[PDB]
Amino acid sequence: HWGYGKHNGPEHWHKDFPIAKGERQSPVDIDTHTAKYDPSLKPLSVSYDQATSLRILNNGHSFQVTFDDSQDKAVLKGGPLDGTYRLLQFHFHWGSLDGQGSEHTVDKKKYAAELHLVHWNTKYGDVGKAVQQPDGLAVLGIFLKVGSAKPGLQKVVDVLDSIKTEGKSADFTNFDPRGLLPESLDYWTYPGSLTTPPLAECVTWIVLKEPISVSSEQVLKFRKLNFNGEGEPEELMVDNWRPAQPLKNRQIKASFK
Ligand SMILES: NS(=O)(=O)c1ccc(NC(=O)NCCCCO)cc1
Ligand SMILES: NS(=O)(=O)c1ccc(NC(=O)NCCCCO)cc1
Ligand SMILES: [Zn+2]
Repeated sequence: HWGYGKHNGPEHWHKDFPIAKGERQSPVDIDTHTAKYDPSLKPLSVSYDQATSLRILNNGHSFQVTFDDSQDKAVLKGGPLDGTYRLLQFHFHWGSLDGQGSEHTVDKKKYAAELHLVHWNTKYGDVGKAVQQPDGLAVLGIFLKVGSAKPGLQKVVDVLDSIKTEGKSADFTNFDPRGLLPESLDYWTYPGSLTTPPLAECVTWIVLKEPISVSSEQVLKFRKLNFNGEGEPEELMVDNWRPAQPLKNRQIKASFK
C-alpha cells in the first residue's frame, strides 16, 4: 500500500489513484504576491466550544484525533464556505528536520509541520458522501514552526507514547481544539483535494496565514511515532507530507491585504 517511502511515496500514488495528476490537487505553494485579496470573503466562524473529542489513533500515516460529528458540536462556517461544516478529526504532517514537514508552502518556504482540521458539509449527511462532492470538505490548515511550546498541544504530545505503532488507539476525551489555533484567522483559500489517497477533489482549503509555534520537545515526540505496526521492523513516522502540486487553473484568494 501507499505511504511515504521510496517505493510507495507520493510519486507512486498515481498508479493506484490516477486523480493524483488531476486538475485540483493539494497541497500547493502559496505565492503570496500572486494570491489576490478578495474583499467579498467573510471572516471565518470557528465554533468549537461544544467539541467532543473521542479517540486518538495511529493510522499508519499520521496520528489523528477524532470527534463526535453526529451533531453540530464543533463547526466551521463563513469564510469562503456556504453552509455548515462539522469537525470530524484533526491530524498532522511533519518532517524529519525542522526545515520541512508542511504540505502547503508559502513562497516556497516549508514549515516544520502542518495541522489539518477536517470538516464535512452537513448538507451531504455523512463524510463518505461528502468526499464525493466538489464542496464536500473544508480543511483548516495551520502551519507549525519550532520555537516556544504550544500549551494546547501538550495533552496530545503526552499521549503519543500510547499509540506508537499503526492501529493503536486511546481514549482522548475532553480535548479542546481551540488550544491549537493562532491568534489571527486571516487565511488563504483555494479549491483542492485530500492530500492522501484517495486524493479526492472535494476540499475547500482554508490555510491560516499565522503559524503556531511548538517546542523542539513537542515536535520530537511526533518523530518518535512509527509507520509500522507493533512487532514489525521499526520505521519512524517522519516526512509524512505530500509535496506541492501544480496550481493549474486555480487562483488562491486571500482574506487579508
Ligand atoms: N498506492 S501506490 O503508491 O500506487 C502503491 C501501491 C502498492 C505498492 N506495492 C508494493 O510496494 N508492494 C511490495 C510490498 C509487499 C511485501 O510486503 C506500492 C505503491
Ligand atoms: N490530509 S487531508 O487533505 O486533510 C485529508 C483529510 C481527510 C482525509 N480522508 C477522510 O476524511 N476520509 C473520510 C473517509 C472517506 C470515506 O470513503 C484524507 C486526507
Ligand atoms: Zn492532512
